[PDB]
Amino acid sequence: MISLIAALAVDRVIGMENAMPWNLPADLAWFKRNTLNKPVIMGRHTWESIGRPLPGRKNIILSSQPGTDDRVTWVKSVDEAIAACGDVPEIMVIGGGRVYEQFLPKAQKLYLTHIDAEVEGDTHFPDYEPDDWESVFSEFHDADAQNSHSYCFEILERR
Ligand SMILES: NC(=O)c1ccc[n+]([C@@H]2O[C@H](COP(=O)([O-])OP(=O)(O)OC[C@H]3O[C@@H](n4cnc5c(N)ncnc54)[C@H](OP(=O)(O)O)[C@@H]3O)[C@@H](O)[C@H]2O)c1
Ligand SMILES: Nc1nc(=O)c2nc(CNc3ccc(C(=O)N[C@@H](CCC(=O)O)C(=O)O)cc3)cnc2[nH]1
Ligand SMILES: [Mn+2]
Ligand SMILES: [Mn+2]
Ligand SMILES: [Mn+2]
Ligand SMILES: [Mn+2]
Ligand SMILES: [Mn+2]
Repeated sequence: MISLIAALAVDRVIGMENAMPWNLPADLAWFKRNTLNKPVIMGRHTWESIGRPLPGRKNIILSSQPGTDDRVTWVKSVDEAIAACGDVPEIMVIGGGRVYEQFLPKAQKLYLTHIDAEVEGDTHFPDYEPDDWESVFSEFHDADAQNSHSYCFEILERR
């Protein structure tokens, strides 16, 4: 199956000038927990934003142009990205905006972090149809000394 994982600020903002302005260690821990030992698919802009391979995961990069780093796998289409994952139980799509839009129709599961932060962004998570999805898990956290915003971890499964 195909899953998307993302962290959304107010109004579905996910990025700004190819960066994520906030700093929520608890959410990066959740990201690692839910992606470790799975293949991760990302667009080239997100690969540049991260800046290095994510350890313990097969890193698959979508780009129309030839790859520039053999520590990761480069593919030229959505179907090639899926095939390069091989036979695994769960494929994790980790963005960004343009990649989320292409894989959302194929996804069975969404791992969403809702961050109570106002951010002026240039990239958004796609505007999906709420009736298509059932919330099967939600866990709210107040801000603390390490995490400056409150946040909610939610998992949604396609009905
Ligand atoms: N908060 C979050 O959860 C989260 C997660 C991920 C990213 N982000 C943020 O999202 C932003 C980046 O998102 P973005 O929409 O600008 O870019 P993106 O989706 O990361 O990358 C888009 C690039 O991927 C390649 N691509 C996408 N689909 C393709 C296809 N079907 N075939 C071939 N190549 C394909 C193209 O590369 P080429 O131009 O080389 O062809 C395209 O320019 C950054 O701000 C990042 O920080 C946020
Ligand atoms: N929920 C969620 N939060 C995010 O921050 C996020 N970020 C991306 C894309 N950007 C990034 C940027 C950095 C790292 C990163 O450094 N991850 C480490 C953190 C480990 C830790 O802090 O415990 C990793 O090994 O995964 C991952 C993705 C995609 N989906 C997301 N999904
Ligand atoms: Mn507004
Ligand atoms: Mn296709
Ligand atoms: Mn197969
Ligand atoms: Mn806040
Ligand atoms: Mn749309």
